[PDB]
Amino acid sequence: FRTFPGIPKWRKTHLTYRIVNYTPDLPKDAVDSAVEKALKVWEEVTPLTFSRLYEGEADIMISFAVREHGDFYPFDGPGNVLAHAYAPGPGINGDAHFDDDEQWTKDTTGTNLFLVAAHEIGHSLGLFHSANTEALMYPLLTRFRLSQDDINGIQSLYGPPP
Ligand SMILES: [Ca+2]
Ligand SMILES: [Ca+2]
Ligand SMILES: [Ca+2]
Ligand SMILES: [Zn+2]
Ligand SMILES: [Zn+2]
Repeated sequence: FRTFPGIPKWRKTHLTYRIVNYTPDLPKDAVDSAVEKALKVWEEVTPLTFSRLYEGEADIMISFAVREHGDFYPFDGPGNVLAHAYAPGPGINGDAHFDDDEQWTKDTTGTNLFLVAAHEIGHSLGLFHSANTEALMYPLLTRFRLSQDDINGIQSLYGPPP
């Protein structure tokens, strides 16, 4: 596993998230479900806990965007970059943006929202890319399981569950 330079990590255990907008590709409940599941992946193996906001600034602001979207890193159309997320910290830090030029799906027929959200939330929590090909944090459904490498890395930052 890898962390970010200077090892930025959240200094508190309870983090908020907010789903700022919704893709046309999926029912809203499928977006909410995929996000909740993605957060749970990491909650299960650390002392981190999460709660959702519907107004104000949550630590992890989640949104869908296309091309230029209010930051220095425009998305690139279909394929290639699927989403991006910022390392822990204030403001834009922690936030996760999903390219709506992808076709987000609940299954594997398009780009699976849950898998990509789980990987991006890893970044939001302070893990950079792993060298292990089976890790969620490697740049790349019934068989999904967080790898030990991912657990080792997230626990290196936040410890194991109490
Ligand atoms: Ca933030
Ligand atoms: Ca793209
Ligand atoms: Ca789309
Ligand atoms: Zn962005
Ligand atoms: Zn990544």
